[PDB]
Amino acid sequence: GMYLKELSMMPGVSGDEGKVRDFIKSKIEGLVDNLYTDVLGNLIALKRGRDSSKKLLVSAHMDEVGFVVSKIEKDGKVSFLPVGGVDPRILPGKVVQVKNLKGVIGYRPPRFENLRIDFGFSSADEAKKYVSIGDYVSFVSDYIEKNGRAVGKAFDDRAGCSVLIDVLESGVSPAYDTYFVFTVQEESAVVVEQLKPTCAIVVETTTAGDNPELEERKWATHLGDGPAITFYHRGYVIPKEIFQTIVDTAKNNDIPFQMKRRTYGVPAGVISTPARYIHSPNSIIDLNDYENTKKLIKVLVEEGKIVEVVS
Repeated sequence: GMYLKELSMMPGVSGDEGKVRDFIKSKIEGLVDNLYTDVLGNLIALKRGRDSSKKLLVSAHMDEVGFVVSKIEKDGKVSFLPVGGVDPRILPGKVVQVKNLKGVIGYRPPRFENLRIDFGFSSADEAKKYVSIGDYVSFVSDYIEKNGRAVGKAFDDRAGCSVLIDVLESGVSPAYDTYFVFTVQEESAVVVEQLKPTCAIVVETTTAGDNPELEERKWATHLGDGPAITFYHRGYVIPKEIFQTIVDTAKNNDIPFQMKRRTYGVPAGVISTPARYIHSPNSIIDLNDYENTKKLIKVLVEEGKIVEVVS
């Protein structure tokens, strides 16, 4: 079926994506022709196509924002440093976890040095039996799904990963050798140099409502309006040919889509599932949008027009 619930809830902070990688592997092993972990930790799955003369690369990121244990205090509390972009102002009272041990961020009895995680210890010695400097701390969150909307954490980009797994579970017959890549944060010139793709499709999640006080509820990427097709990304060379192929594929397959509105070295396209923040770490996705994203990726893969337009 779908594993968004497990993907979302599972811990996999940048630099510590092992459990997420192991999970994805267990779900796609018998669905792909080849599957391996490259030297940086990226999971590379191959689905050979009718034509092996060209390669399509489709990718999603496994990592999420989090923290790292920087110090264990003599009273059992732990200090931490951010891993990714985190506003310390909203952290007090947040539940987090370190190696399956739940804790809560609070002030020490707008900085990280002023925050402490309380797991319930009284001494540094007690804390050490469960915790250590360098361990990864992730947010704790539930995943609830009702009336077509789902709420949980790390939808950016665990929804993208889930989309790829679902395309594979649905049984896909690619036009060209297609690599499904699940990436990690490294310490991409590598993945492209090793696979030499003709072109790439990056599957992301784009989240609106970042700033509640100055949020844009009308001129933004919206829940329910379909996957967003990026026109300009600055990080990826998105030629007109690719942009238009994606749009035409959508229109000819009756797949709703919207333009991307935000407040590798090879030709690429970017497709995003819309998300909206509710109470960070959590955000919301619309399941119809998710399904349309999956539909669009599957058609792009089976037709191969996206590969043919740049070669």
